[PDB]
Amino acid sequence: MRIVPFGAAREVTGSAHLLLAGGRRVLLDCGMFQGKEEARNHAPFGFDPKEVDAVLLTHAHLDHVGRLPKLFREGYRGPVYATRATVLLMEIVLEDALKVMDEPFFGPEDVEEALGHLRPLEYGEWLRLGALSLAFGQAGHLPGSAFVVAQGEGRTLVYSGDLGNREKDVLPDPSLPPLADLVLAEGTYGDRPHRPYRETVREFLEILEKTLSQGGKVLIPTFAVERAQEILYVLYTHGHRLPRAPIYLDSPMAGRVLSLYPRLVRYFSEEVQAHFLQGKNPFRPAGLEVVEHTEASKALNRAPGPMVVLAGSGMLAGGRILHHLKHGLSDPRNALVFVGYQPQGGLGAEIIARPPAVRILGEEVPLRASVHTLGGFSGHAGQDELLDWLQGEPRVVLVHGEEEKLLALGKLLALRGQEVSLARFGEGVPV
RNA sequence: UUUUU
Ligand SMILES: [Zn+2]
Ligand SMILES: [Zn+2]
Repeated sequence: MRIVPFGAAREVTGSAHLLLAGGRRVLLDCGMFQGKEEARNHAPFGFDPKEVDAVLLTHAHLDHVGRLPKLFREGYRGPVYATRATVLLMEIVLEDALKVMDEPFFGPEDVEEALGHLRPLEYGEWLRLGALSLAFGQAGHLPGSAFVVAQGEGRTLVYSGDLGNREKDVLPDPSLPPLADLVLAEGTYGDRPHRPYRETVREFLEILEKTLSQGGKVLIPTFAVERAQEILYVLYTHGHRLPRAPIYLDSPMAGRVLSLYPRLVRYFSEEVQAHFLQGKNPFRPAGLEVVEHTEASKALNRAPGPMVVLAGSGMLAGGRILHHLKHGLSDPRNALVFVGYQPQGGLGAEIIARPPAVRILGEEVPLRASVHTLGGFSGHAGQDELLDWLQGEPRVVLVHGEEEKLLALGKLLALRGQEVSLARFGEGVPV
């Protein structure tokens, strides 16, 4: 049995790993590259898509399913297994990819063709290919997210996919993986733990209470797939102690995802399922408004607070959020709250450096608004959680992380008496 | 830590 990394090697985007065992070739994920590597989505896979027997997708995020349609575009016609939630979410993520894609590398037909081969596979259901046995494990990173357990030829492999931050409340706790001969694991936060969640929430509530009281605007850059909805959940469960204010989910995509959530009730934590059982959607706080078009979106830039605005891009790389920052950063009564990681080198990092004035949309703008960074909202297991999940595993191969981050985790794993390496692109690893 | 008017 062997596993060949074909993305997310010494980097975070591009997840796709070819499992060679049981007499078959199974591709684990097939995400796109994002950021500076984006052009690479136009380059070849490094393997023959027509020679793939099946595909399993851990979760709906673009860096795990973005290249799936290129796979079909290039001949693949086999099944693609994923949980119903991933299937449902993927549809939304793929349609959006088409629209907002600079230089596309697949077309609408490649997408309908890809979605056409999706077959449901839920946690605790074994898939059988030749002498290979595959199952999904609970990852707690997104609704329907999972890690993969592959057993064949007398050996056991586990592919973590992306693990969640078990401290948060929306998703259920990640399951522990089975004891394996090899674990291909992510290490996004290999260098450090996250600030405790409960502590992050209180600080979050304090910032909102303070800002909305003085009639200011609370600007929140958010990702449309789970982050935004998680914020609303907090607003619903604790907003009772906040001054009255409209909450604008200024993201059509986050809107579509929100609408889908009630259909995915069983994929959330017991806490969230219990709310739904009482007929109460915990993702819809009082004052929730979903902004569909540009006109109303821009109108918010000139309308006074108090208000809470949720918008993308979550990493400030374009989107309505920029327009809100352009017109709201100059007012000291407002507040910019980051609830997700900002890649060093980008606009977020600059803002956080607190310079006298940052440049947005081709223009310098004074930075008077207060700024906060709540990494505690992260959707990835922090180093400490990564260490707990990996506990007792003889061998670990690290992917999905910046080289330094992966090294930091590796150092600790090696010191713990566990064999570890940083996966290399195309370099098969025996299981 | 991944699309977005
Ligand atoms: Zn993810
Ligand atoms: Zn990922």
